[PDB]
Amino acid sequence: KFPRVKNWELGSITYDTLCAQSQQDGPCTPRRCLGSLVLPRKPAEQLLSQARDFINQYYSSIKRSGSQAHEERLQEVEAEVASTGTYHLRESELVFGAKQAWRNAPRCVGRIQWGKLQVFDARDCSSAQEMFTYICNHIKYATNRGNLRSAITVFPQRAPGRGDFRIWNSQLVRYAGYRQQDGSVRGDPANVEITELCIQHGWTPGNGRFDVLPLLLQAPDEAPELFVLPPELVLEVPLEHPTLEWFAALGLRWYALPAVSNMLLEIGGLEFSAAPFSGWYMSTEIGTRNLCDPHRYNILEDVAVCMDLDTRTTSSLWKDKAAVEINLAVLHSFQLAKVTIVDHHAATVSFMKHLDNEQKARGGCPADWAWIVPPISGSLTPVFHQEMVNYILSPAFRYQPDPW
Amino acid sequence: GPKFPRVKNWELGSITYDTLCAQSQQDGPCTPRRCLGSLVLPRPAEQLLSQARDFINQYYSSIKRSGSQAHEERLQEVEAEVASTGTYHLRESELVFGAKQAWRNAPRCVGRIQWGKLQVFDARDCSSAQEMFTYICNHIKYATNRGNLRSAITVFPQRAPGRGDFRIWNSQLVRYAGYRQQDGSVRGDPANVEITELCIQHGWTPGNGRFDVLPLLLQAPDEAPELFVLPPELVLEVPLEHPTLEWFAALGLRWYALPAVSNMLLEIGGLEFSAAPFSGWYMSTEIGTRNLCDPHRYNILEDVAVCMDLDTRTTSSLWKDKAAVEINLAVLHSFQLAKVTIVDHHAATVSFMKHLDNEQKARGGCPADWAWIVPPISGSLTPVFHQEMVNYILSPAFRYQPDPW
Ligand code: HEM
Ligand code: HEM
Ligand SMILES: Cc1cc(N)nc(CCc2cncc([C@@H](CN)Cc3cc(C)cc(N)n3)c2)c1
Ligand SMILES: Cc1cc(N)nc(CCc2cncc([C@@H](CN)Cc3cc(C)cc(N)n3)c2)c1
Ligand SMILES: C[C@H](O)[C@H](O)[C@H]1CNc2nc(N)[nH]c(=O)c2N1
Ligand SMILES: C[C@H](O)[C@H](O)[C@H]1CNc2nc(N)[nH]c(=O)c2N1
Ligand SMILES: [Zn+2]
Repeated sequence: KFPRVKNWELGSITYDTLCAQSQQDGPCTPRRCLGSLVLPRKPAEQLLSQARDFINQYYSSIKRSGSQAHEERLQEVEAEVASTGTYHLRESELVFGAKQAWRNAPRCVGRIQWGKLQVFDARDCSSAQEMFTYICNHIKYATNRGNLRSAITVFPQRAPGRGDFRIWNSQLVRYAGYRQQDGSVRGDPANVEITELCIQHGWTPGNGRFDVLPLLLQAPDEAPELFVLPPELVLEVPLEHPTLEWFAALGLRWYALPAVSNMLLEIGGLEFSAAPFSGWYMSTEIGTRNLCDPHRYNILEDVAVCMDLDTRTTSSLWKDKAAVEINLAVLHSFQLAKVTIVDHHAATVSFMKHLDNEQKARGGCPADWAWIVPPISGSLTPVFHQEMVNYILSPAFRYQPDPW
Repeated sequence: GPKFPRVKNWELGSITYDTLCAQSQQDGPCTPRRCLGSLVLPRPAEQLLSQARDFINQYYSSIKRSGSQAHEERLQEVEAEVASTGTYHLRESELVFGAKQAWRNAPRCVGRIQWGKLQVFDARDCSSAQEMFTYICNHIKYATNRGNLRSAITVFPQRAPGRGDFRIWNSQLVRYAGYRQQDGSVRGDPANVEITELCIQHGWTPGNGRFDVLPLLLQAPDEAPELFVLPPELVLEVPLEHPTLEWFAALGLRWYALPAVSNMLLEIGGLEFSAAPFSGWYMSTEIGTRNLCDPHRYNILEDVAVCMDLDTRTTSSLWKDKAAVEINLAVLHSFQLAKVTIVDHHAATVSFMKHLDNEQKARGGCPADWAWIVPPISGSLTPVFHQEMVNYILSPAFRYQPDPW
């Protein structure tokens, strides 16, 4: 049965027929739904059918479905897998696969942009030093002085014989988190472990709240190497508020570039264990999650006290009021610094447009409602009222085990 | 590790495993192929006996008499009743247990810390629409308790072979009329357009205000539904004002005190109670965010933002967020002033986290629908946003049922 998908605000219904193209199981079963879980719990013919399916997707996308080029490409893949157990993508196929992985990413609210992705082929990378150069170019390109551009850099794929290329950091730009044996964390508590790893591999730590981490880059079967990002590469935006002057005094800042660097890109059965990608932020990621999460910088209380709100009682809605102001400060500060950012209303509106384009284009769109609805003001955005079907299509971005 | 769903709280870093899902006898809408967790409504003979046996086992476990002579006698008494009549009947204490358990089992209810404190009115002797009305009036008076709200359910006779059902036609005991206007817009609550027009068709003289309390359409078996007007002093409402924005009172907004769901089917041991209205107290975001701010409900966000002089021409001013917060504060403040029970979403979710811990120990899990439990504003400011949840159907249960018309 294809799911009927209703928008409860508008009363419109669609049917998702794209989900029939899914070949991998998600975590749910008829007995229990595990849709709110963040992470999953856990042969040549199998590779060949994913390869062929991907090759088919590619030629169908260039309208050449059945051309001489198509049949001879399938024959190449076949021959290469039969001989070697693996195969290699053409650059054009890689580009198409990377865009498709993004298009297919159920957790991404920014998929309206899926077609505009700069793909850097870094599969000719042979050392951690080279990965660093490619990463530097990526940041430079993606950052573009604040006029951010979506980009992905694709490092060599996994091979049966060897260790993976990996970037140990979960993002290219992350702030350190220094633990104190009196429990507390200075900086970003989300990055305590990668901070410790960096120090342990010989990084000299700072002691600030916003110390940019170096990269730990690992070439196959080698100790990772440490590479400090040149300060000039890392665009940061100090946070101010358009009307509250004390807000500046908070000393808050955030980096411009959200660049995920720990996910696996799977295309046609091939796996790219290092393929960092970046777009631009949606303000709530910074304002709400990174700054207000209790296990992140956790600044709600501080902002609320400065706003002189009654903090002694939840029913004064001090948290909500402070959150709004902090999100406002992020938007304003990014706008002032001329750095691309999207607010959650604009982003979700674009996502609804994306759902509509995809319905027409493919008969569905995999979407993870818990991730698409923003972390504040949920029902004030259109996506809250929109039913969504979540499923895994390939090419995909997948989580993978931490390399240590 | 353990062969059950692993459930993580990402704020605290703690893990639990849900073993309760093993008790689920009924498939939800998801498959390994695709998750439908976000859909609002996804699509007997020996069957009854098997559900009845299971329910009787639950009752006897809960009174710690499982395996006992009284337990085996009850089982036999149910089999005999079914064998000769096709149906059976619940003892009063079984109904009370079953109603509380249906609440406890309700995955979309964030208010379940209260599940043990539910007043069960047994209205299974009801035999006319007039009497349903008296019972409902009684329920409302009891539950409202002049603003000190008390959870209650009234259970009308179960569905029975051949004979028609008891149905309350209204989706809640208190609802505001929604009047379709000439221009196509709605005065009042757009949610209630259909029930409003049915009330008119069945002889109600409509008002034309934004907050007209609807009459009840009560259906006794095999009879046309009958119309009953709630005496006004029975329906407690709260005019809305804001603690600092003095003009907010001038908007003339109000909401009623008692959220009383009246169109769900209570299913206990295979028996089906098609009329079993239940009521708690509000969580403030239900009023302030959903009922007042949903674009397809009262849709007041823009009016309020304009009074607050916000910049409504750009999303990036966050005018919607600022106005929603102030509306939610007005709801909390106004109910507080009026001394009508209400719980804010921070307090509700904190208590639901406690509920989860309790149920982890009591039963090894708790079915929870994340999308419904996480409040509609400020979601990640609440502890439930960071809590993974496993959603599954247990019985006894409250279930949606089709409209009687
Ligand atoms: C262009 C601007 C973009 C915006 C505004 C955006 C928005 C978002 C947001 C808000 C999330 C949730 C992030 C979180 O909660 O931590 C996300 C997740 C994601 N997006 Fe994007 N996106 C953008 C570009 C991209 C690009 C270029 C890719 C890859 C090519 C991508 C793939 C993903 C993936 C794979 C996830 C899930 C990450 C995870 O599971 O941790 N997005 N997106
Ligand atoms: C005691 C105070 C209570 C609070 C604060 C509360 C809270 C809530 C909230 C916020 C919802 C979501 C409603 C929506 O989005 O429309 C809900 C749903 C629900 N609650 Fe409660 N609850 C309470 C008492 C009760 C009682 C007494 C029962 C039944 C005995 C109940 C059973 C339900 C059910 C079945 C739903 C799902 C309704 C649906 O799907 O439409 N709860 N609860
Ligand atoms: C490309 C892009 C654009 C944009 N606007 N935002 C992003 C952010 C992606 C992201 C960054 N850190 C963390 C996450 C988290 C959950 N918030 C997902 C996650 C979970 C776990 C267990 C590990 C991990 N590395 N990542 C996601 C990426
Ligand atoms: C007992 C109780 C306490 C409390 N605080 N709140 C409630 C509210 C219940 C409720 C009130 N209106 C509407 C709903 C809607 C979805 N928001 C659920 C729903 C959807 C549909 C399609 C049908 C139906 N009967 N019910 C649920 C009930
Ligand atoms: C437990 C829950 O799934 C988890 O907190 C999710 C909820 N929704 C999210 N949505 C986004 N965009 N990012 C997140 O990290 C999360 N976290
Ligand atoms: C599409 C989506 O399931 C729908 O809008 C849900 C989301 N979460 C909800 N949560 C609650 N508590 N109540 C609701 O009516 C809804 N609506
Ligand atoms: Zn699911």
